[PDB]
Amino acid sequence: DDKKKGKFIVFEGLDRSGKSTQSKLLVEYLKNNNVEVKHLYFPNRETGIGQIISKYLKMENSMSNETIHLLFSANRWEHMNEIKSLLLKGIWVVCDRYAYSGVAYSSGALNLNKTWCMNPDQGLIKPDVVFYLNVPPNYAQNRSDYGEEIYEKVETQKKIYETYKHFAHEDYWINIDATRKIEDIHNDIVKEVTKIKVEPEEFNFLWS
Amino acid sequence: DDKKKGKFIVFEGLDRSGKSTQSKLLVEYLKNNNVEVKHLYFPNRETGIGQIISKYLKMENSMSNETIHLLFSANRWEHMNEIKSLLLKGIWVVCDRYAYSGVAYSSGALNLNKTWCMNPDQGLIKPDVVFYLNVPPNYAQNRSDYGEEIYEKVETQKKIYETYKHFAHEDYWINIDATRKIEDIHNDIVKEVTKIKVEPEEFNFLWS
Ligand SMILES: Nc1ncnc2c1ncn2[C@@H]1O[C@H](COP(=O)(O)OP(=O)(O)O)[C@@H](O)[C@H]1O
Ligand SMILES: Nc1ncnc2c1ncn2[C@@H]1O[C@H](COP(=O)(O)OP(=O)(O)O)[C@@H](O)[C@H]1O
Ligand SMILES: Cc1cn([C@H]2C[C@H](N=[N+]=[N-])[C@@H](COP(=O)(O)O)O2)c(=O)[nH]c1=O
Ligand SMILES: Cc1cn([C@H]2C[C@H](N=[N+]=[N-])[C@@H](COP(=O)(O)O)O2)c(=O)[nH]c1=O
Repeated sequence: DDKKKGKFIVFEGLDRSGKSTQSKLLVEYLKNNNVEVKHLYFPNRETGIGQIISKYLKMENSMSNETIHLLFSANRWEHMNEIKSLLLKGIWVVCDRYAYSGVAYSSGALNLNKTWCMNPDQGLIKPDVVFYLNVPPNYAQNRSDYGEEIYEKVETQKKIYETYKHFAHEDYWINIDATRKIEDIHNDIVKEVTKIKVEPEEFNFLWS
Repeated sequence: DDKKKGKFIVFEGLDRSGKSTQSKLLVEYLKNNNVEVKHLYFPNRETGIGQIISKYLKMENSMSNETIHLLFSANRWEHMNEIKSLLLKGIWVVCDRYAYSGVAYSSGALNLNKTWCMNPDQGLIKPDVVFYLNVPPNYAQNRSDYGEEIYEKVETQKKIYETYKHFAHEDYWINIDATRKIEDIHNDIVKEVTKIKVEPEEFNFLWS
């Protein structure tokens, strides 16, 4: 028996838009209602690949557009095992950033070619739902530690914001106004996650 | 002015089939007839990525099929700059292994999905010609240091040999019997490379 028992939820969004904050809250909420959950995020900067992705973002190095893109996708693929497993077991996975981030950022910030960009992530496990913490490009420039990494320039974030729309109208995509109080965002999130039916199912894969 | 002045030639083939030997010879031959040439090979195991690709082959680590595949492609992309440059300048590039190796090996040894496999290498510079040093899967098991790396098992090489055929009938593909004396292989190679017209041209990209 291999059906998919856990639930896989992804947060997406501009930089400094509260992805962590909201993923932590969703996690603790679920912990509270007795649902085993594992928090992951992407990129995972601890693996070999991650380490390279990391220097790239911190501008400790440079690499061509297509290399870093590929590196990002690879990084997700090295977690498909863990994820299938948790999900097989009934552990929900709350993830922050996934392939959506890949296409969005590469195609927006590095003028890559949307189909080209999706291609390598194609076949990755599809999540049950994506929460897009929607915020205006200039909004987050105020937050905590903005500007400390390669893509954290208003002009660039404006470019990215437009590419996120490439999923904006997709059934699993759930826009969320993220310019509000933390607990307002949190509650919308919960209301939507309760709508969910649990029930073992079959896995689905990007980009269906 | 950006037209492509050098010539780009790729050697392909099973393991221990004399790719190096023949690339060295072609290089020295060209050096002899006053043609600037830069020898490269793939994977390049010196870069960040390379280092990971390396442990993989030496079985010092493991990674999922799709990760290593992606890592291989990425590795080629980090050389598109160097290569375009040499070629722009009129430096010929003799390369040993390219995308053909990628599709061939991943799809054969790791049952990946041919289109999936080609997708990430799509857009890489197309070479002028591929010399496929054709040898039977059991032939090379005798050579120098066979078996010291992950794919060097007759049963696996048999699997790969069949996937190389995925280009076998392509105009740029040039089969070469490689079960012969070194200098016979060398001469066929030269005869074919002389056929070439030099003449600045436009670049072409896989997978056209
Ligand atoms: N709704 C909010 N209102 C005010 N500050 C916030 C809000 N959400 C996040 N922050 C703050 O902004 C910074 C970025 O939040 P974070 O969740 O780390 O963003 P992301 O994970 O999307 O990069 C943090 O210091 C956090 O405390
Ligand atoms: N035509 C040949 N006849 C006999 N031995 C060969 C021939 N070609 C290569 N070898 C030997 O086999 C080994 C593998 O050759 P190499 O060019 O390194 O293969 P590849 O680069 O394709 O892995 C080397 O030790 C080389 O000396
Ligand atoms: C996961 C992923 C992230 N990114 C970018 C988005 C983020 N922008 N910045 N800085 C950065 C990820 O770092 P943070 O998720 O910790 O904010 O990587 C990609 O370009 N492609 C990807 O596939
Ligand atoms: C360039 C490339 C090589 N390979 C394999 C072929 C070779 N098989 N072995 N062992 C190995 C490359 O090492 P050598 O080219 O030095 O023989 O990597 C791939 O699987 N994908 C690739 O994209």
